[PDB]
Amino acid sequence: NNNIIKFDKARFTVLTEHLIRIEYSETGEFEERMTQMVQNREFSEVNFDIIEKEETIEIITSTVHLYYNGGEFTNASLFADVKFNFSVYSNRWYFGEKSDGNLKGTTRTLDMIDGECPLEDGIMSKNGFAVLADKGKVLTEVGDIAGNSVSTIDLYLFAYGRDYRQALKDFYQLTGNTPKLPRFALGNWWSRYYDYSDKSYLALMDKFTDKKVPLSVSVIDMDWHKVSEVPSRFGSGWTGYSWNKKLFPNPENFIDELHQRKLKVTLNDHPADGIRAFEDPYPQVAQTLDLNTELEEAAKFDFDNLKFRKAYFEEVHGPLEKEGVDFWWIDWQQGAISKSGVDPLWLLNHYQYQNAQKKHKNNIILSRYAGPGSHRYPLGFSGDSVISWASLDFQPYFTSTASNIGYTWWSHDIGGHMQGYKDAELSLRWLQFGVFSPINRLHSSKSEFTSKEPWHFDAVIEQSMIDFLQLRHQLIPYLYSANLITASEGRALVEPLYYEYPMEEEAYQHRNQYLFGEQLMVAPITEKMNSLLQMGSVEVWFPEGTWYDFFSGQPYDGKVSLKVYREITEMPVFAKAGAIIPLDKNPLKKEEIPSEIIWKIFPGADGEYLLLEEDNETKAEFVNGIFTVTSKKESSRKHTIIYGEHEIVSAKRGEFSIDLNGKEENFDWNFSTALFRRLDIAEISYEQKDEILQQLSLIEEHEKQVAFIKTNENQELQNSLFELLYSGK
Amino acid sequence: NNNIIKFDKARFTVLTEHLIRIEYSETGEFEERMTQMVQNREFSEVNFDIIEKEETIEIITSTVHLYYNGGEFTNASLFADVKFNFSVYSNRWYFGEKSDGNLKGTTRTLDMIDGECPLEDGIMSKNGFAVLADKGKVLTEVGDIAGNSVSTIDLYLFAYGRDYRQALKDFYQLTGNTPKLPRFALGNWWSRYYDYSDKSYLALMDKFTDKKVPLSVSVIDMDWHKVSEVPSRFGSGWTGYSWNKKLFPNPENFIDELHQRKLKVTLNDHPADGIRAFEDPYPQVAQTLDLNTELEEAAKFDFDNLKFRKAYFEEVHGPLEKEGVDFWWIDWQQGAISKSGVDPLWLLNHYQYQNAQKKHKNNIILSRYAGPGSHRYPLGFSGDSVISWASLDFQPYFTSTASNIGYTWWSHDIGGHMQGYKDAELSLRWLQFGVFSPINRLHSSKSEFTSKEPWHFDAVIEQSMIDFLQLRHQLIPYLYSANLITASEGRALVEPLYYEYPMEEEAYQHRNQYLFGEQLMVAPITEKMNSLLQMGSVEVWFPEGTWYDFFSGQPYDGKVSLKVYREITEMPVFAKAGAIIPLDKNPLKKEEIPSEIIWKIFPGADGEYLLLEEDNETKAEFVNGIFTVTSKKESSRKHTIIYGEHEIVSAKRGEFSIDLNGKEENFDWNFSTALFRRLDIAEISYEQKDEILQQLSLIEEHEKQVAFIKTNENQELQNSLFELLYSGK
Ligand SMILES: OC[C@H]1O[C@H](O)[C@H](O)[C@@H](O)[C@@H]1O
Ligand SMILES: OC[C@H]1O[C@H](O)[C@H](O)[C@@H](O)[C@@H]1O
Repeated sequence: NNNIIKFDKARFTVLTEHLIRIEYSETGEFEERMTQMVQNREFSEVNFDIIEKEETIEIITSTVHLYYNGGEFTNASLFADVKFNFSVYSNRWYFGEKSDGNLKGTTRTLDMIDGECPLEDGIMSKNGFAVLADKGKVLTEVGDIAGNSVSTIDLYLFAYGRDYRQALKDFYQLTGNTPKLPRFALGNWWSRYYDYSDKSYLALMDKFTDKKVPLSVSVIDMDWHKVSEVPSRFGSGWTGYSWNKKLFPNPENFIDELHQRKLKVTLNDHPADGIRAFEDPYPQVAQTLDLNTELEEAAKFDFDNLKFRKAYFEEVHGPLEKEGVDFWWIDWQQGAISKSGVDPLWLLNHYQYQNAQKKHKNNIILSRYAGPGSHRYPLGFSGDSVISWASLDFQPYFTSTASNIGYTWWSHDIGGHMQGYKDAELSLRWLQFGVFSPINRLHSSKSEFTSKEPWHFDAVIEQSMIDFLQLRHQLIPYLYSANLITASEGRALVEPLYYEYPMEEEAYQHRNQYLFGEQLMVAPITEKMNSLLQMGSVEVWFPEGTWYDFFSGQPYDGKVSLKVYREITEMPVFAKAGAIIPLDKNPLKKEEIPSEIIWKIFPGADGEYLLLEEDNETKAEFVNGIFTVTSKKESSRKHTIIYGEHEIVSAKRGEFSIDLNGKEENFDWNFSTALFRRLDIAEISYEQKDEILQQLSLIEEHEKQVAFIKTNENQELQNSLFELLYSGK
Repeated sequence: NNNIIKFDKARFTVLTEHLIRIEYSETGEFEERMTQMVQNREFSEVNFDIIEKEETIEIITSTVHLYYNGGEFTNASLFADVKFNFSVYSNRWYFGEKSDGNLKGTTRTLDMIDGECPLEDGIMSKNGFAVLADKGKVLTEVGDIAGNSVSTIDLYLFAYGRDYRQALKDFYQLTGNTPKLPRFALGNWWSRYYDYSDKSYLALMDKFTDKKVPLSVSVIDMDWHKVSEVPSRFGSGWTGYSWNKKLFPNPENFIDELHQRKLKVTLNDHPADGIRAFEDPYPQVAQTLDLNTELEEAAKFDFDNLKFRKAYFEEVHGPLEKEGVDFWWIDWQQGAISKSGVDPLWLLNHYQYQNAQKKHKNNIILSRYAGPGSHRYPLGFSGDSVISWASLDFQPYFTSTASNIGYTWWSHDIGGHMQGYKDAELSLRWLQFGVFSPINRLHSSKSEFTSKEPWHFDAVIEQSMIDFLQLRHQLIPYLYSANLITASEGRALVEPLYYEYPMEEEAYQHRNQYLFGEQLMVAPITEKMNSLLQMGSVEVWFPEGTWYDFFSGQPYDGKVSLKVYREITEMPVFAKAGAIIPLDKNPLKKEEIPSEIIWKIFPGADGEYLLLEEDNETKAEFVNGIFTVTSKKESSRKHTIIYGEHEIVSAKRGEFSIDLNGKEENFDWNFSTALFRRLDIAEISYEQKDEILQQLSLIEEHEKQVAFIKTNENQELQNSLFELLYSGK
């Protein structure tokens, strides 16, 4: 109320020093109701100043001057100067105009996208301000669409400068926090647009077990329902709510079998053709909606209609949930048209997410992005990406940049959805990224040739995919703790580099590089390997400090930008001196919570990690070479400790503390072994290999080893040898 | 009043046989006030005819039929047929529609343009008509913005056919003539976006003197004011009105020192962030504008506001003008937004140009183009061109085409502003064009690497730049006389070829070729030299008549299109038989008016030149080999005469006449010397050089010399040798 100012037909609410709501009302009434985007305008009071005259008003905070000259909002009447110097003359917002500096957000979908597509703006800007227009409908108390806002213009001016994390936290306070995911969502999902039988699906699930690949989720795509069995007078088989009985003669029994294998089960739902007269639930729906059954009147999709939504959840989904379906894959691609003006995809995500909470605690959906605030309905489903290096090269940037509009749970089809071209190396690189993405869901097109099964590929590719898929389940504790941090504290699992390093120009120059939780920095390789090196590469920016390759221990002295090379089976993931990462020791075990945690410690500095769980909190501290583990509640959990290289403690129960000062701090990784391996795999001349090995062995001074490699005629081989010299310096 | 016709809600004013004002008024009131564009609708009466019926009206002049069918102006209701056959079916104007043939005009700026950008239409068309919409606000008697015209549509139909010069003269009568420039504007300007001190700036000015480079103007860019010293709470240091005291501890003394060196002084003004609380004039401005100083209320830029404009001119510029600032570089790039709907750049140019007349007679500004009529506020400042061959290749066309909307004083950054790439040959070619452009202002970016100082470059490039910079000061008499002709007679200094040769197709095919005053035709080279020839080239159209290279005397028989080759140190500039060009003999002397004029005469025909000056008129006549000089008033001025090659008279005082009939008419230039030089510099085989020299020396018949060069395997060498044979024919 002191944070509220009316002037002419406008209303201004100073929510934080850095966040102002700006409204216009012809009627003099302004909007207090929630909207599709905004769930909460309750914020603690803040200091600001006002200069009010007859004709004009200026609102002044620590970061912004907002001016209003009266009348209708125009670029001339409503504008703001930030109190920052990030630019020479892009420090002014004008109503209705775009400025430079927006770091972007996300978009609905990657359907049919081969590589890059345009993104919407987010709330983050290098120049320190962004405007988020609220164009949505108002809600009722219980979250039904109520109609048009009486605030016919309703904007949020963000003026956080480059405090991106606080901008995002306050956005979550305005639009509501992301809910907690359930632990099962963070495991591997299996999916394929393939007409499995109950028998061939269970045989595939048992082959995953036999192949030592853990799964959390069993997706059944659209061939679960009638497709070619649909008479053409009704249109296509794309939408379906009736089991194909040939393939699934006893659905509940099939779902019981997946449940006995400790899998959660989801079905594809294409809702757009509604419930037509051939469907199994049609007689019930027709009775509830008073349809003309002798004229075979369809229950057309209509999520604006309360009776339709009830029949959809109770009489269409209800019978399938009773057969054991755990959650819904909402797969909408049929446009944004409704008589209400609300995007049907928005109505589906909002209502289905709420309905999912009835059957299961912290339940999810799987659906496309439905605009600002739709993070309240995880998980994101990016859809029909084209299978290409260009698509993979876009995806890490896409994923990290989405955190800028608070949409932090994108599930991409890992390996790409459709079209494009076969390349087992592309499939393996894509799975490496997926394992270090918010969700790891293997999925593919209707092709006989696009299965993401590891054993589709040669023995090298298969073993590497199996190792990465196991690593995903090892990461579930770290992922689930970051998930609770997203839900409780408004911090993204995947952050662009500029969230941690806002003032470092290099944090804006590595689009595909990101922080993954608080302990790991990932630089996926998204380019086909150089056949002369038998290695792929990516330019990595190393922030100030000592960094270790998470897998090898190879060290890097920051701050530096350095091209790094990896075999197709290895991924650039880095941890700082002092990093502590927990890993499940038993990733193949079907355990609700890990019976055994490996604490992986990176030497050379202090650190700590807080492991949040369903029913506990465990703190791991590393302070002057003393490692301590405590928990809120006690348990039988057995702790394993790995300090750099060496397993120090194995399966020790309860709370404890152990001194690692005089333990071996150094990893195995050495310049000589790594040099030999890189030269050995290279498809270069044996004379060159022999000369490089002899000269780098005989030349003692680091500066002369570098001078030697600088004479090499292969420019990319120079860069690979320079990486090793830089790490071995 | 007889030249005025009302019909339905329309008003038509026949201003010339070739110019009709077309107005629409809902209210039946039509607009008599001046607008931002139009200063004068007083024109002498002309004959025309009217066919008026109940429903329709036709106005008939010597060149156009204008029809109006009544009602609202639409493409169907308002249209015109020209009485010309320049096209088969583009001879009709339709209201609101574009036709072919417009020869274009100019645009606001070359900021961030690498090469070509789109231009606005001008008033010139190959098909003989153009419409100039007046969309501006009305003015008061004294030239303040009065608001919206009551003529809610106000157009000028030009139907001059290809009498382009008369179209432009009548446009100047409608919109007001260009003012006279002061003589100092036509000299060399020094500018660099560089943080000079008072000491390093004067040392640079004294280095120009020592290097024999004359300057008229000393520009001080934005580092004159506080930049990094501005607290970030106020935004950037881009706008500033406070001297940086480290660099300029005594500003008035520094400006007195430039004034003692006979330089005019301008400062960069970035007006867009107005006068903020840290500035030195802020306490005065705050008092005048009743600002809240304890809340550090900014005097935001507002040129719609009379009190703001007064405080800006009196309390912000005023104290700097008293320190000695001669005129203002208005450097606006922050958009076209104002509550009035008037472009802030327009308000700045109109008001600053008027305010500049208080301190100095015929004073100037330096600012971007602000639309039709803004020629009333010279000089044009094109801004942040990209440093490239593509940008230089665009600039002569840009400059000549601007005359088509009467904007004849463009000042380009000579050598290009920013980004792009280093090439000393590009810098030298750019300076050659600049010397033959309306204004010769050297300027460059904030780079340590972009200085336009001649001694930045090697000895060859340096000497050539020094020779061109001296030539600019030799040209000041010719430039200042053309300036008075622009102001008094509405003729551009720089004309496209089609102004003189409207019916010659070739005058439309040499975009970069132009007339420079009445005596010189310029074809700048704007392409990197061919390294095999060690020469650059340009295709020149030579109109009917005998033409001489202005520098060498090399002759050309028109009419012909011919590729001409020059070393990087030489520029294609041509004069007709009979041409008389005055040159200052003492370009390095700091003389208000030249004490000594060289009259350079090209033989083979009669001619004359009228030298207009501040306080005199001198006529030079060349009639059957008799050269006479007379003046309105007498003086001590000493005249030197150069007839072709030879200095005939040296430093002869007062009026006189001398017979040159039996003086040597022929220049030195000869085929043999020129051939030897071209072969000698070429990076071709010595066997080829030897064979070409021997064959062209031994073959006597011109047609067989041409047949010989036609067999040469080097196509561009053929063209170079053909130029020499054509000149030596
Ligand atoms: O259900 C069949 C297919 O439908 C749509 O194209 C989905 O976006 C895709 O994920 C799915 O495999
Ligand atoms: O004042 C610094 C710079 O500002 C703008 O970019 C001007 O257009 C340029 O001419 C100047 O050097």
